[PDB]
Amino acid sequence: MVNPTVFFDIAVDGEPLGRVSFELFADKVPKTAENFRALSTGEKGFGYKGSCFHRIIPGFMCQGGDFTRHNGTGGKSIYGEKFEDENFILKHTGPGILSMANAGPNTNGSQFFICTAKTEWLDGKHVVFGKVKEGMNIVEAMERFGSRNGKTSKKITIADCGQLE
Ligand SMILES: NC(=O)C1CCCCC1
Repeated sequence: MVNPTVFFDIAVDGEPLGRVSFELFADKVPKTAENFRALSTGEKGFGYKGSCFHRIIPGFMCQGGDFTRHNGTGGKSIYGEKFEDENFILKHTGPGILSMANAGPNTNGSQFFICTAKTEWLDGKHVVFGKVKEGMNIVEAMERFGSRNGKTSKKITIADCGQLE
């Protein structure tokens, strides 16, 4: 029926900041949207709750989802360690776009990023699968703890997450 909505409750050094919610585009990328949905509810017995945004670059993006190595080298999908690029129907049009991190063709896992600018050079290379719905102000707040090389000045965590609606 209706595209799912998920939330993240963000904290900064363990202090609550606020909530970001996302629309996931199951109508266009059902397999990639499902992966992110189920990681967010934790229903397969693993997922995003307690993980961090390990790399944040102001004027670029906030990246997270590495719940096995905590640093951009780990993570796994609900389909296996890696899965294929589903399609590239949606493009990186500006701030708020949710897209899959990868290390080569057909290597999607659990890592994702939230754009904070237009990143058109990733079109056709990273699968876009959602967008921030509410709390873009919380994303901009998070983004101020990043740096040019992406190291964060305070620890940015998903204190809680799950499905709304
Ligand atoms: N190689 C990657 O997955 C990165 C692409 C640029 C945005 C952060 C994820």
